[PDB]
Amino acid sequence: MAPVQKQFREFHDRIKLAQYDENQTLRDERDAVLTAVREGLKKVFADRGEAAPTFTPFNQGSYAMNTGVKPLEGGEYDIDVGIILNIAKDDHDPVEVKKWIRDALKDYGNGAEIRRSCVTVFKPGYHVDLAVYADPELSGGTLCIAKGKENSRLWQISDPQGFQDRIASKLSGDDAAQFRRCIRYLKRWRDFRFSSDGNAAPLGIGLTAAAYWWFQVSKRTDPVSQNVTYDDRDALEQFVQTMLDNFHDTWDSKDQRSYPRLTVELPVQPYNDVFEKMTGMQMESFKSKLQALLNALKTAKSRLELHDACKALADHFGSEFPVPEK
Ligand SMILES: O=c1ccn([C@@H]2O[C@H](COP(=O)(O)OP(=O)(O)OP(=O)(O)O)[C@@H](O)[C@H]2O)c(=O)[nH]1
Ligand SMILES: O=c1ccn([C@@H]2O[C@H](COP(=O)(O)OP(=O)(O)OP(=O)(O)O)[C@@H](O)[C@H]2O)c(=O)[nH]1
Repeated sequence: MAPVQKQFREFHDRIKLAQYDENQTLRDERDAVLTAVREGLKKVFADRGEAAPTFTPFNQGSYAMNTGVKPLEGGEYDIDVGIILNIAKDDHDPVEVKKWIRDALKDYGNGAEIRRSCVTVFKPGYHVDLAVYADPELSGGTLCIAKGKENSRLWQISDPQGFQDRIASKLSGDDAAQFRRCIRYLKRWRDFRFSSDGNAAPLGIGLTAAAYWWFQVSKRTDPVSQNVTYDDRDALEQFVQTMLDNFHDTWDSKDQRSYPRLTVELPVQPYNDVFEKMTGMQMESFKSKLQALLNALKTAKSRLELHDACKALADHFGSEFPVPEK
């Protein structure tokens, strides 16, 4: 077993959050927001003179892909759900349709809010982000998400279940488990070292897509027993170095200088750069902290003392990274 593998697996155990199918609590919080939309829509459509539209819900995001992490103390769960309304996208404005859902949830928890890509409702210790889609069968065979706010706004081609399939299918078995561990590690790093400025933080979706493009398994197969051991430290070092290698200096005509930018395309529609909202200064800070993480992964490998190796990693992963006593 590689040095520090035991402590990576212990760290993983402490940061992992059980996915929808293994987590009764998340399923119940999800279903309650779903019920409140159904109840809420009757009331919105009472002023319309016809039944509220039917919708089909589906799991989205980290809790659907088994890449979920516990928030830091006083952080929030992010429950992602898709609802496909039984409507023709050409019959309705996307902000109009998001309004139905916001107004539906006006009286649920602390409030409801139309965002660029979802309706978000707030409750004690978590939010539910509802992605709102039109019916493909009524919309010319495309699944489209309702994009835009009052301050803008279209039906954008979307493929959340294709993205979910891509993450599930890249690898299998214990290879796929390492891939998922390494996404979770970077999400905890994100939470620990980008707490000062939430806005500057790389999105979980961006770390996940980066892993889809660039993650490689690190394992060894004993030449005697063929017993297999994983090396998460090494897989992370190769992955972080590959991400660093894909930053490009990008000219900014306003500032008259370049900023390093990492472009990470979603591998399904709409194939957008998931990091496009990050500013050049945020990208420079992202790159510098990634390089500092890479340097710690390399220092960990060479330390005489397991204590010193684990301390070097704890400095980037936070208080759940085990540090054995010297
Ligand atoms: O830029 C984006 C963001 C989100 N999405 C779609 O919405 C889903 C929810 O996007 P989230 O931003 O909630 O990401 P996540 O759940 O995968 O990551 P963490 O919260 O664990 O940090 C994503 O998993 C993807 O399907 C996009 O297609 N593009
Ligand atoms: O394709 C997408 C994009 C986003 N989403 C879902 O929408 C959530 C919010 O994504 P938004 O795109 O609505 O955030 P925003 O730009 O409004 O952010 P601020 O104005 O507050 O800075 C994401 O976390 C994800 O759950 C999807 O489900 N699919």
